[PDB]
Amino acid sequence: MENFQKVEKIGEGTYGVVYKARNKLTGEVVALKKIRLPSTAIREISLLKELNHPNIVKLLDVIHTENKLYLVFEFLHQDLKKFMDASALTGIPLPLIKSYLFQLLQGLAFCHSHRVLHRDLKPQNLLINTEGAIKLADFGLARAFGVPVRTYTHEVVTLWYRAPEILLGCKYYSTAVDIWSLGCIFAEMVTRRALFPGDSEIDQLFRIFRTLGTPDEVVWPGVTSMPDYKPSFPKWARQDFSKVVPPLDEDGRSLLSQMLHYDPNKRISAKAALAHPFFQDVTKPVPHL
Ligand SMILES: COc1cc(Br)ccc1CC(=O)O
Ligand SMILES: COc1cc(Br)ccc1CC(=O)O
Ligand SMILES: COc1cc(Br)ccc1CC(=O)O
Ligand SMILES: COc1cc(Br)ccc1CC(=O)O
Ligand SMILES: COc1cc(Br)ccc1CC(=O)O
Ligand SMILES: COc1cc(Br)ccc1CC(=O)O
Repeated sequence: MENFQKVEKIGEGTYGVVYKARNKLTGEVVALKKIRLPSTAIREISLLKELNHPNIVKLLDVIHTENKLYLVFEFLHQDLKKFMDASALTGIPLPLIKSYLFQLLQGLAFCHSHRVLHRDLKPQNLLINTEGAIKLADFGLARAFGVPVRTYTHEVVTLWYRAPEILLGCKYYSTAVDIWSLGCIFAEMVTRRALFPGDSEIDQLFRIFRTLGTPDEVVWPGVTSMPDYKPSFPKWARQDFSKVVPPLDEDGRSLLSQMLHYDPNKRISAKAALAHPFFQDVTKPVPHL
Protein backbone atom coordinates (compact mmCIF):
# COMPACT_ATOMS: atom_id res chain seq x y z
CA MET A 1 0.00 0.00 0.00
CA GLU A 2 2.87 2.59 0.37
CA ASN A 3 4.46 2.02 -3.12
CA PHE A 4 2.46 -0.65 -5.00
CA GLN A 5 -1.11 -1.91 -5.35
CA LYS A 6 -1.32 -5.70 -5.86
CA VAL A 7 -3.37 -6.44 -9.00
CA GLU A 8 -3.03 -10.24 -9.38
CA LYS A 9 -0.58 -13.11 -9.07
CA ILE A 10 1.15 -13.85 -12.42
CA GLY A 11 2.73 -17.13 -11.27
CA GLU A 12 5.79 -18.99 -9.95
CA GLY A 13 8.81 -17.86 -12.00
CA THR A 14 12.39 -19.11 -12.22
CA TYR A 15 13.43 -16.91 -9.25
CA GLY A 16 10.29 -16.87 -7.14
CA VAL A 17 6.76 -15.52 -7.19
CA VAL A 18 5.69 -12.85 -9.66
CA TYR A 19 2.78 -10.42 -9.22
CA LYS A 20 1.20 -7.82 -11.43
CA ALA A 21 1.24 -4.58 -9.45
CA ARG A 22 0.42 -0.88 -9.98
CA ASN A 23 3.03 1.77 -9.01
CA LYS A 24 1.17 4.31 -6.86
CA LEU A 25 3.33 7.32 -8.02
CA THR A 26 3.41 6.63 -11.81
CA GLY A 27 0.14 4.63 -12.17
CA GLU A 28 1.97 2.11 -14.36
CA VAL A 29 1.44 -1.65 -14.18
CA VAL A 30 4.59 -3.70 -13.58
CA ALA A 31 5.80 -7.22 -12.97
CA LEU A 32 7.01 -7.34 -9.37
CA LYS A 33 9.26 -10.31 -8.72
CA LYS A 34 10.22 -11.49 -5.20
CA ILE A 35 13.50 -13.38 -5.30
CA ARG A 36 13.25 -16.56 -3.22
CA LEU A 37 16.26 -16.29 -0.91
CA PRO A 38 24.17 -11.54 -1.43
CA SER A 39 25.31 -7.92 -1.63
CA THR A 40 27.18 -9.03 -4.81
CA ALA A 41 23.92 -9.97 -6.55
CA ILE A 42 22.43 -6.53 -5.78
CA ARG A 43 25.40 -4.69 -7.34
CA GLU A 44 25.33 -6.97 -10.41
CA ILE A 45 21.57 -6.66 -10.92
CA SER A 46 21.56 -2.95 -10.31
CA LEU A 47 24.00 -2.57 -13.27
CA LEU A 48 21.35 -4.22 -15.46
CA LYS A 49 19.33 -0.96 -15.14
CA GLU A 50 21.79 0.27 -17.85
CA LEU A 51 21.38 -2.77 -20.15
CA ASN A 52 18.41 -1.19 -22.06
CA HIS A 53 17.25 -2.29 -25.49
CA PRO A 54 13.88 -2.48 -27.23
CA ASN A 55 14.05 -6.31 -27.21
CA ILE A 56 14.97 -6.62 -23.51
CA VAL A 57 12.26 -6.40 -20.86
CA LYS A 58 13.06 -3.19 -19.01
CA LEU A 59 14.39 -3.42 -15.43
CA LEU A 60 12.75 -0.52 -13.55
CA ASP A 61 14.00 -0.99 -9.98
CA VAL A 62 15.82 -3.21 -7.50
CA ILE A 63 14.36 -3.13 -4.00
CA HIS A 64 16.10 -4.56 -0.89
CA THR A 65 13.85 -4.09 2.13
CA GLU A 66 13.06 -6.17 5.25
CA ASN A 67 15.89 -8.50 4.18
CA LYS A 68 13.88 -9.38 1.04
CA LEU A 69 14.78 -8.66 -2.57
CA TYR A 70 12.32 -7.54 -5.27
CA LEU A 71 12.83 -6.69 -8.93
CA VAL A 72 10.45 -4.40 -10.79
CA PHE A 73 10.07 -4.99 -14.55
CA GLU A 74 8.04 -3.59 -17.36
CA PHE A 75 4.81 -5.56 -17.82
CA LEU A 76 3.92 -7.57 -20.95
CA HIS A 77 0.75 -9.64 -21.21
CA GLN A 78 1.82 -12.91 -22.87
CA ASP A 79 4.84 -15.27 -23.28
CA LEU A 80 5.90 -17.23 -26.37
CA LYS A 81 5.00 -20.52 -24.72
CA LYS A 82 1.32 -19.46 -24.39
CA PHE A 83 1.28 -18.04 -27.87
CA MET A 84 2.71 -21.24 -29.36
CA ASP A 85 0.14 -23.29 -27.50
CA ALA A 86 -2.69 -20.99 -28.75
CA SER A 87 -1.23 -21.20 -32.33
CA ALA A 88 -0.74 -25.03 -32.23
CA LEU A 89 -3.45 -26.05 -34.71
CA THR A 90 -1.99 -23.79 -37.39
CA GLY A 91 1.47 -22.89 -36.21
CA ILE A 92 2.89 -19.41 -35.89
CA PRO A 93 3.14 -18.09 -39.44
CA LEU A 94 6.62 -18.19 -40.95
CA PRO A 95 6.94 -14.40 -41.40
CA LEU A 96 6.22 -13.99 -37.67
CA ILE A 97 8.68 -16.76 -36.72
CA LYS A 98 11.30 -14.93 -38.76
CA SER A 99 10.45 -11.55 -37.21
CA TYR A 100 10.57 -13.06 -33.67
CA LEU A 101 13.93 -14.74 -34.34
CA PHE A 102 15.43 -11.58 -35.88
CA GLN A 103 14.34 -9.45 -32.94
CA LEU A 104 15.65 -11.95 -30.39
CA LEU A 105 18.99 -12.04 -32.21
CA GLN A 106 19.11 -8.21 -32.09
CA GLY A 107 18.59 -8.35 -28.31
CA LEU A 108 21.26 -11.05 -27.95
CA ALA A 109 23.72 -9.18 -30.13
CA PHE A 110 23.35 -6.09 -27.95
CA CYS A 111 23.76 -7.97 -24.65
CA HIS A 112 26.58 -10.12 -25.96
CA SER A 113 28.40 -6.98 -27.15
CA HIS A 114 28.41 -5.96 -23.39
CA ARG A 115 29.58 -9.51 -22.47
CA VAL A 116 26.31 -10.24 -20.65
CA LEU A 117 24.72 -13.66 -21.09
CA HIS A 118 21.20 -14.83 -20.34
CA ARG A 119 22.06 -18.55 -19.75
CA ASP A 120 18.42 -19.58 -19.38
CA LEU A 121 16.40 -18.59 -22.44
CA LYS A 122 13.14 -20.46 -22.84
CA PRO A 123 9.74 -19.69 -24.34
CA GLN A 124 8.33 -18.77 -20.92
CA ASN A 125 10.79 -15.83 -20.63
CA LEU A 126 10.25 -14.48 -24.14
CA LEU A 127 7.42 -11.94 -23.82
CA ILE A 128 5.31 -10.57 -26.67
CA ASN A 129 3.05 -7.61 -27.25
CA THR A 130 0.03 -7.14 -29.55
CA GLU A 131 1.93 -5.25 -32.31
CA GLY A 132 4.68 -7.74 -33.17
CA ALA A 133 7.50 -7.13 -30.69
CA ILE A 134 9.18 -9.85 -28.62
CA LYS A 135 11.46 -9.22 -25.67
CA LEU A 136 13.89 -11.24 -23.56
CA ALA A 137 12.94 -11.35 -19.89
CA ASP A 138 15.20 -11.81 -16.89
CA PHE A 139 18.34 -11.09 -18.88
CA GLY A 140 21.54 -11.16 -16.74
CA LEU A 141 19.83 -12.52 -13.58
CA ALA A 142 21.31 -15.97 -13.92
CA ARG A 143 25.00 -14.79 -13.45
CA ALA A 144 23.97 -12.66 -10.44
CA PHE A 145 22.16 -15.54 -8.74
CA GLY A 146 24.55 -18.39 -9.96
CA VAL A 147 21.95 -20.04 -12.30
CA PRO A 148 22.08 -22.70 -13.60
CA VAL A 149 24.41 -24.12 -10.81
CA ARG A 150 21.96 -22.68 -8.19
CA THR A 151 18.10 -23.27 -8.28
CA TYR A 152 15.54 -20.78 -6.74
CA THR A 153 12.21 -21.97 -8.31
CA HIS A 154 9.60 -24.34 -6.84
CA GLU A 155 8.91 -25.71 -10.35
CA VAL A 156 11.06 -28.38 -12.07
CA VAL A 157 13.91 -26.55 -13.85
CA THR A 158 13.42 -26.87 -17.68
CA LEU A 159 16.45 -28.49 -19.29
CA TRP A 160 15.06 -28.43 -22.81
CA TYR A 161 17.00 -25.37 -24.00
CA ARG A 162 20.31 -26.08 -22.18
CA ALA A 163 23.46 -26.07 -24.28
CA PRO A 164 25.44 -29.35 -24.28
CA GLU A 165 28.49 -27.77 -22.71
CA ILE A 166 26.41 -26.88 -19.64
CA LEU A 167 25.02 -30.44 -19.45
CA LEU A 168 28.58 -31.85 -19.79
CA GLY A 169 29.79 -29.80 -16.80
CA CYS A 170 31.73 -26.98 -18.37
CA LYS A 171 33.27 -24.32 -16.06
CA TYR A 172 33.07 -21.46 -18.57
CA TYR A 173 29.84 -19.96 -20.00
CA SER A 174 30.17 -18.27 -23.41
CA THR A 175 27.70 -16.32 -25.52
CA ALA A 176 27.17 -19.56 -27.44
CA VAL A 177 24.93 -20.92 -24.67
CA ASP A 178 22.24 -18.38 -25.64
CA ILE A 179 22.55 -19.09 -29.38
CA TRP A 180 21.94 -22.78 -28.64
CA SER A 181 18.82 -22.01 -26.60
CA LEU A 182 17.50 -19.70 -29.31
CA GLY A 183 18.12 -22.34 -31.95
CA CYS A 184 16.04 -24.80 -29.97
CA ILE A 185 13.26 -22.16 -29.71
CA PHE A 186 13.42 -21.49 -33.45
CA ALA A 187 12.94 -25.19 -34.16
CA GLU A 188 10.00 -25.31 -31.73
CA MET A 189 8.24 -22.39 -33.41
CA VAL A 190 8.60 -24.11 -36.82
CA THR A 191 7.62 -27.67 -35.80
CA ARG A 192 5.08 -26.84 -33.06
CA ARG A 193 7.01 -29.29 -30.74
CA ALA A 194 9.96 -28.84 -28.42
CA LEU A 195 13.13 -30.03 -30.12
CA PHE A 196 14.79 -31.74 -27.13
CA PRO A 197 12.22 -32.18 -24.33
CA GLY A 198 14.47 -33.95 -21.85
CA ASP A 199 13.15 -34.93 -18.44
CA SER A 200 16.53 -35.45 -16.80
CA GLU A 201 20.07 -34.37 -17.58
CA ILE A 202 20.89 -37.71 -19.26
CA ASP A 203 17.60 -37.77 -21.21
CA GLN A 204 18.38 -34.20 -22.35
CA LEU A 205 21.90 -35.21 -23.43
CA PHE A 206 20.67 -38.43 -25.23
CA ARG A 207 17.89 -36.52 -27.07
CA ILE A 208 20.54 -34.08 -28.36
CA PHE A 209 22.87 -37.02 -29.22
CA ARG A 210 20.17 -38.92 -31.16
CA THR A 211 19.43 -35.92 -33.38
CA LEU A 212 22.92 -34.36 -33.86
CA GLY A 213 24.98 -37.53 -33.32
CA THR A 214 27.03 -38.30 -30.23
CA PRO A 215 29.70 -35.62 -30.04
CA ASP A 216 33.36 -36.60 -30.42
CA GLU A 217 36.77 -34.96 -30.72
CA VAL A 218 36.26 -34.54 -34.51
CA VAL A 219 33.36 -32.05 -34.13
CA TRP A 220 34.19 -30.72 -30.66
CA PRO A 221 37.88 -30.68 -29.58
CA GLY A 222 38.18 -31.37 -25.90
CA VAL A 223 34.66 -32.77 -25.49
CA THR A 224 35.99 -36.08 -24.18
CA SER A 225 37.78 -34.29 -21.33
CA MET A 226 34.61 -32.49 -20.10
CA PRO A 227 33.74 -33.19 -16.41
CA ASP A 228 30.56 -35.13 -17.15
CA TYR A 229 31.61 -36.76 -20.43
CA LYS A 230 31.39 -40.57 -20.32
CA PRO A 231 33.24 -42.71 -22.91
CA SER A 232 30.33 -45.16 -22.46
CA PHE A 233 27.75 -42.80 -23.95
CA PRO A 234 25.93 -44.57 -26.80
CA LYS A 235 27.21 -43.57 -30.24
CA TRP A 236 24.32 -42.22 -32.38
CA ALA A 237 24.80 -41.05 -35.97
CA ARG A 238 23.65 -37.46 -36.89
CA GLN A 239 20.20 -36.90 -38.54
CA ASP A 240 19.72 -34.37 -41.40
CA PHE A 241 17.94 -31.18 -40.40
CA SER A 242 15.58 -31.80 -43.31
CA LYS A 243 13.99 -34.54 -41.13
CA VAL A 244 14.16 -32.43 -37.92
CA VAL A 245 12.49 -29.15 -38.93
CA PRO A 246 10.32 -29.60 -42.00
CA PRO A 247 9.02 -27.54 -43.78
CA LEU A 248 11.72 -24.96 -43.04
CA ASP A 249 13.62 -23.88 -46.17
CA GLU A 250 17.30 -24.53 -46.72
CA ASP A 251 18.28 -21.02 -45.55
CA GLY A 252 16.50 -21.60 -42.25
CA ARG A 253 17.90 -25.12 -41.88
CA SER A 254 21.43 -23.83 -42.54
CA LEU A 255 21.00 -21.09 -39.94
CA LEU A 256 19.59 -23.55 -37.41
CA SER A 257 22.48 -25.96 -38.09
CA GLN A 258 24.93 -23.18 -37.29
CA MET A 259 23.09 -22.29 -34.07
CA LEU A 260 23.28 -25.94 -32.98
CA HIS A 261 26.97 -26.71 -33.61
CA TYR A 262 28.34 -28.76 -30.74
CA ASP A 263 31.58 -26.80 -30.29
CA PRO A 264 30.62 -23.47 -28.72
CA ASN A 265 33.41 -21.77 -30.61
CA LYS A 266 31.85 -22.93 -33.91
CA ARG A 267 28.35 -21.74 -32.97
CA ILE A 268 27.25 -18.75 -35.08
CA SER A 269 27.25 -15.42 -33.22
CA ALA A 270 24.09 -13.34 -32.92
CA LYS A 271 25.64 -10.58 -35.08
CA ALA A 272 26.61 -13.05 -37.83
CA ALA A 273 23.16 -14.68 -37.69
CA LEU A 274 21.49 -11.29 -38.34
CA ALA A 275 23.38 -11.20 -41.70
CA HIS A 276 22.22 -14.69 -42.71
CA PRO A 277 20.29 -15.02 -46.00
CA PHE A 278 17.32 -16.41 -44.05
CA PHE A 279 16.58 -12.81 -43.06
CA GLN A 280 16.65 -11.34 -46.59
CA ASP A 281 12.86 -11.09 -46.63
CA VAL A 282 12.32 -10.37 -42.89
CA THR A 283 9.34 -8.16 -41.96
CA LYS A 284 7.46 -7.26 -38.74
CA PRO A 285 3.95 -8.73 -38.87
CA VAL A 286 1.08 -8.34 -36.36
CA PRO A 287 0.40 -11.54 -34.25
CA HIS A 288 -3.09 -13.25 -34.13
CA LEU A 289 -3.51 -12.93 -30.26
C1 LIG B 1 8.29 -4.45 -2.60
O1 LIG B 1 7.06 -4.01 -1.99
C2 LIG B 1 6.72 -4.43 -0.76
C3 LIG B 1 7.54 -5.21 0.09
C4 LIG B 1 7.05 -5.49 1.37
BR1 LIG B 1 8.04 -6.44 2.62
C5 LIG B 1 5.77 -5.12 1.75
C6 LIG B 1 4.99 -4.36 0.92
C7 LIG B 1 5.41 -4.00 -0.35
C8 LIG B 1 4.57 -3.09 -1.19
C9 LIG B 1 4.84 -1.59 -1.05
O2 LIG B 1 5.90 -1.19 -0.49
O3 LIG B 1 3.95 -0.87 -1.46
C1 LIG C 1 1.90 -7.28 0.74
O1 LIG C 1 2.08 -8.39 -0.14
C2 LIG C 1 2.08 -8.18 -1.47
C3 LIG C 1 2.22 -6.94 -2.07
C4 LIG C 1 2.23 -6.85 -3.46
BR1 LIG C 1 2.38 -5.22 -4.30
C5 LIG C 1 2.19 -7.96 -4.24
C6 LIG C 1 2.03 -9.21 -3.64
C7 LIG C 1 1.95 -9.35 -2.26
C8 LIG C 1 1.84 -10.70 -1.62
C9 LIG C 1 0.52 -10.95 -0.86
O2 LIG C 1 -0.41 -10.11 -0.95
O3 LIG C 1 0.43 -11.98 -0.18
C1 LIG D 1 5.79 -16.66 -13.83
O1 LIG D 1 6.92 -16.79 -14.68
C2 LIG D 1 7.30 -15.70 -15.38
C3 LIG D 1 6.77 -14.44 -15.21
C4 LIG D 1 7.23 -13.38 -15.99
BR1 LIG D 1 6.43 -11.71 -15.88
C5 LIG D 1 8.29 -13.58 -16.86
C6 LIG D 1 8.86 -14.82 -17.00
C7 LIG D 1 8.37 -15.91 -16.30
C8 LIG D 1 8.94 -17.28 -16.49
C9 LIG D 1 10.02 -17.75 -15.56
O2 LIG D 1 10.54 -16.93 -14.78
O3 LIG D 1 10.37 -18.94 -15.67
C1 LIG E 1 5.00 -12.92 -1.45
O1 LIG E 1 5.14 -11.66 -0.79
C2 LIG E 1 5.39 -10.57 -1.62
C3 LIG E 1 5.54 -10.66 -3.01
C4 LIG E 1 5.78 -9.53 -3.74
BR1 LIG E 1 6.04 -9.73 -5.62
C5 LIG E 1 5.80 -8.29 -3.10
C6 LIG E 1 5.68 -8.20 -1.71
C7 LIG E 1 5.45 -9.35 -0.94
C8 LIG E 1 5.29 -9.33 0.55
C9 LIG E 1 6.30 -10.18 1.31
O2 LIG E 1 7.44 -10.42 0.83
O3 LIG E 1 5.94 -10.62 2.43
C1 LIG F 1 4.88 -21.62 -45.34
O1 LIG F 1 4.19 -22.06 -44.17
C2 LIG F 1 4.90 -22.16 -43.01
C3 LIG F 1 6.22 -22.62 -43.03
C4 LIG F 1 6.94 -22.65 -41.85
BR1 LIG F 1 8.68 -23.22 -41.84
C5 LIG F 1 6.32 -22.36 -40.64
C6 LIG F 1 5.00 -21.96 -40.62
C7 LIG F 1 4.28 -21.82 -41.81
C8 LIG F 1 2.83 -21.40 -41.78
C9 LIG F 1 2.55 -20.12 -42.61
O2 LIG F 1 3.45 -19.26 -42.68
O3 LIG F 1 1.41 -19.94 -43.09
C1 LIG G 1 4.50 -25.28 -6.30
O1 LIG G 1 4.39 -25.28 -4.87
C2 LIG G 1 5.50 -25.49 -4.06
C3 LIG G 1 6.60 -26.31 -4.29
C4 LIG G 1 7.61 -26.40 -3.33
BR1 LIG G 1 9.18 -27.49 -3.70
C5 LIG G 1 7.55 -25.68 -2.12
C6 LIG G 1 6.42 -24.94 -1.84
C7 LIG G 1 5.42 -24.79 -2.82
C8 LIG G 1 4.22 -23.94 -2.49
C9 LIG G 1 4.42 -22.41 -2.45
O2 LIG G 1 5.05 -21.94 -1.34
O3 LIG G 1 3.86 -21.70 -3.46
